[PDB]
Amino acid sequence: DAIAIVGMSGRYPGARNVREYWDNLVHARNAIRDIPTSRWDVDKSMGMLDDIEHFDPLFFNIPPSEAELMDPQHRIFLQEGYKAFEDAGYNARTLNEKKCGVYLGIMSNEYGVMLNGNSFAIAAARIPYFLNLKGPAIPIDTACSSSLVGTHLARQALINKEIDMALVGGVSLYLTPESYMSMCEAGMLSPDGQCKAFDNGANGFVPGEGAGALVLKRLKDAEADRDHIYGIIIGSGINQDGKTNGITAPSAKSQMDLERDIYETYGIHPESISYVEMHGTGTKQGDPIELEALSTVFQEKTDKKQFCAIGSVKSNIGHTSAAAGVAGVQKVLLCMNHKTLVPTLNFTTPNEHFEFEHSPLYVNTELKPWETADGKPRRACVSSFGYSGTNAHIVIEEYQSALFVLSAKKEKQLKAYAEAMKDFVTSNEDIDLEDMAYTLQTGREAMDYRMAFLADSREMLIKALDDYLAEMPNGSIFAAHVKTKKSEIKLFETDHDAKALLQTWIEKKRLEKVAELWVKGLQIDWNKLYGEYTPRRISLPAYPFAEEYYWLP
Amino acid sequence: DAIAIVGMSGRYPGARNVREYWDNLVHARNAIRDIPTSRWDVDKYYDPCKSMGMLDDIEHFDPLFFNIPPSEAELMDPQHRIFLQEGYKAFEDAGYNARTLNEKKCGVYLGIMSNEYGVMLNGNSFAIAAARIPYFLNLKGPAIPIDTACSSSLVGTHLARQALINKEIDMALVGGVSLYLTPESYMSMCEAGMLSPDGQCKAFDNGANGFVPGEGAGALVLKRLKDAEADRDHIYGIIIGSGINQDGKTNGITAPSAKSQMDLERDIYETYGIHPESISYVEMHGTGTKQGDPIELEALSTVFQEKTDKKQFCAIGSVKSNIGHTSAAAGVAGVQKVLLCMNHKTLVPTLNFTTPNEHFEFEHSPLYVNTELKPWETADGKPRRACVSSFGYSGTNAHIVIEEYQPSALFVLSAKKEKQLKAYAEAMKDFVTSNEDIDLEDMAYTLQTGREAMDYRMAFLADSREMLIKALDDYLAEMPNGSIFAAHVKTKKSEIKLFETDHDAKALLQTWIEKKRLEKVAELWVKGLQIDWNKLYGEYTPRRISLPAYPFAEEYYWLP
Repeated sequence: DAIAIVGMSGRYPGARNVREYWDNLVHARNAIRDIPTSRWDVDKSMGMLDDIEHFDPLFFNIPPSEAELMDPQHRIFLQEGYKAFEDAGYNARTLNEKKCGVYLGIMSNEYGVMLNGNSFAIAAARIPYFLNLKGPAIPIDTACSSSLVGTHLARQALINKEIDMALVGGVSLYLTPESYMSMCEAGMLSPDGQCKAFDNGANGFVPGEGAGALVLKRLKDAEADRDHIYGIIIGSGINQDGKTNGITAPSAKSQMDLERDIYETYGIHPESISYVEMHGTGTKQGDPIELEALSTVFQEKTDKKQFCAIGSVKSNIGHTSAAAGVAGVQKVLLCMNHKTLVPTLNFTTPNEHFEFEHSPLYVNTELKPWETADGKPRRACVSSFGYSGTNAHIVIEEYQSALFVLSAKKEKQLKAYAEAMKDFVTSNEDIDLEDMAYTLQTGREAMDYRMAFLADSREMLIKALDDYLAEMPNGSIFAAHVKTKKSEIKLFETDHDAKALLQTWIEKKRLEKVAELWVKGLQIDWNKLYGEYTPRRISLPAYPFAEEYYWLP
Repeated sequence: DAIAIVGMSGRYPGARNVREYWDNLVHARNAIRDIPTSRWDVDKYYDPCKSMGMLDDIEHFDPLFFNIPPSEAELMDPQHRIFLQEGYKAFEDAGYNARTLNEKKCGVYLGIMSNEYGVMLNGNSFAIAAARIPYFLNLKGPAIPIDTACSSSLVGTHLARQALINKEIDMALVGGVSLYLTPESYMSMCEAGMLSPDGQCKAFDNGANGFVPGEGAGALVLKRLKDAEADRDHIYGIIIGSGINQDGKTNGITAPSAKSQMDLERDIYETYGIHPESISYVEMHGTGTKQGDPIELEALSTVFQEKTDKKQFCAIGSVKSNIGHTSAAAGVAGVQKVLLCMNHKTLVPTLNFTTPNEHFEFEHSPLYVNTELKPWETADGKPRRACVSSFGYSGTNAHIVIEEYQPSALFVLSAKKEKQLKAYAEAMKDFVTSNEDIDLEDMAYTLQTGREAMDYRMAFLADSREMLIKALDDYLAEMPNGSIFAAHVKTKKSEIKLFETDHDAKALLQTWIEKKRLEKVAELWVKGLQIDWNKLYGEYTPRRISLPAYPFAEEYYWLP
């Protein structure tokens, strides 16, 4: 049937994460910059990631020596990948031995070249190795479409019950000038440094850097396991251009067959589709072909006009390549979650080679509410098309006193988390405090350095985090390093009347005591904290990895 | 349901093709050589592997055939170029040509794990490697390159299986390709303690050192069994079950996991109702590796033992003993071995085996090493079955189960250049020479309907293997006074316009065709006339068969 997306993480130009991403999208920010010479001398535009050299090897039991040898593409994805699980509320313990498939979009070995265990195959495998997953682990280079092709394959394997969970994602970095030479020599890029999407000034695209992940499961299982659900995937498909005028030329016929075959197969009526995140690289001849192809397929089922919005996040962040599909799928899910459409940039004059007026589609350039008729759930398409000629298209449909614990592998980070949660609670005025504390309990691995506290208000919660921060609270915050406190807890770990006493406090909602013990290292069955009403797992910020610098040895 | 394999092509160390492969396998030949310095100076780096299973002439390509500018060919990874060739030929093996293939939902799944050649340079993505063939023949299935390292070609096989079953594609081309062009690659593997100092994959042996690198390129055409019987293709075997998974956390990323192997193998049989007793051979991963071998063995053995007390009934073997570790191409070379054994009802030796691995006791096992050329016997009327295993150093494993499948003429040839047409003729001669029992109708039917009619043609009649061979000889020596027809199509447009346009002429041809006047049809065909070969057959139509495929120009391309 359908495929629930139950977790996400992302890192794009000018977004450290999915949140910042969505803030930027709403404020129609353009993240393209000039290429500094820290990267390379231009003696010129790129959507860039900051601090690409940064990694927390120790967290992943990697020797810092080996980290210099790792493609940063591997390292960054390893991080976002991990965090995506944490977003969904999953941790290593829960993930151990899962039939979780990993499908990793990736199309460059630049860093391995500059070297004068870096296979794609290994890149994919890092995460299963780390968290002991058992689904297949596969890297997809279909160039531009890589992350959406992986999404399709993940969809198929879930449906066909070969796996029970999937992690899909993509990652692209542009580390060497050689890569741009390749693309400039082949007349692909814009001299303006812009993906002028749908515009009649469409020059070419501007390279983007990126890394993104999605956790996927079968919708049945997701509702059952009470995960939170960003959206669902109701149809996907892939195919080829075939013989086109040059290997990297697109094929309108392939786009139409693809799009048509999908809707037909999955009983989707183009009228139901209100937005479409286009491939839309801002490319001279590409743009109008994509447009016409889609428009036409829509027109085969419906006379209705100007009802489907269109947009491309490449206008915002450039061409994020292997990561393109996943960044687009994320855009859409976020628009859905906020019932809000947002601007596609760089559009003044419609492409001359397509007349919009009589089209089912319209460019949407305004921040506005995403309205739906009836009680009919929103639906949108994401497209991605490779310069190799392998295309992918999917259709998403919208879905429909507490005890706060944190931990980390090092004290420095535990603070950083704390700072993360504070900024998160600060910025989210309406948080369900039970939900949050439930997530921190059951949806995060209990690491060696801990802290905990009680609160029954957003206010009291924040002033707990503040207190912890410069450590000056009235007094009601517990904090321990687990390895110094083994003997303060052996009792509860072994004596059967002690075990029974704890289960009495837990059972008697005596949280100050439970919090004491938990920080010291005691394993707490968090379920005994809840009788009739159990809360829900939610999206919270994920592990704030050490920002340690690794590059060539 | 099941998945028919309907075409194959292959190029491995000491086999220019699938036929040579099978000759070697039967004569238990070892193709490992010392690495000459045409490749690279082993002496310059050697210190305590100087062995490699190699392909010859890796620099050779026929760009013009694929409408590629010879300039661009120097820029192509030879891995791309070789696969592009074997890939094409695999289609031709099955009896398919461009015309027939145009616009097919045909998926391509290409195993590939190295960009060595792109590194020495300074349109060489994996993504493009895969895409070459769909671009060339206008296929519309997705085109996807798989790097799961060792297991790449078998993983692609699984994904192709799934897409066919799920009716997302109607045909699939799976394959793999590995070359070892630089010493840097061996340094990587030697430094990580992977290779044998002996230059051998001593498979299952207690002297198991490590593996020896292999080079290779292989393809399989796959379709849904229903469609294959319907379209009357020839069928090497069928795939009745496949699966993939991960090691997970093992002692080091590249260590294997017996638990993953067992779950994989067990889950497959369980899902597809396969009883280990039914399995008479298993082409193992069997890289000849110190700790890998016994784990693989135990894992399989155990799973077999969970369903059956029976003993010494399953043969095992690894073609890496014969040809080395062909890497991305490993799975496809193994699948091909098996299909050939099936076709000949013949098992063959796995090499380099004197003493069983100490860490596994065979005696009480369902399995046995088979070292002898012998008949592959089956009980009842029960079709043979075998497994192929492949396990990546990345940790993504794949395992499939194949089951055996139980079911005056006018000879035309053409090519894009005269030189090659002759080569083709030499190929067919050697093929007919070597196959005493060929059905001559089948063959001529295949040449008619299963090969694209290219610009340089020749044709002739024959009703005997003898007369057929003499024809080819005559054509080759240039002598018949004769029988044979032969034309370059572009010089002969006006000799045929008549039959192309006048409706009573068209009708006259259809009178000769219809009246089995073959000398006349052959005349016209060589000159360029399009002949509806079906009108040649009334009640009884012949079958397409495996014949040799296009003998590509052997033109040399390397760094510019």
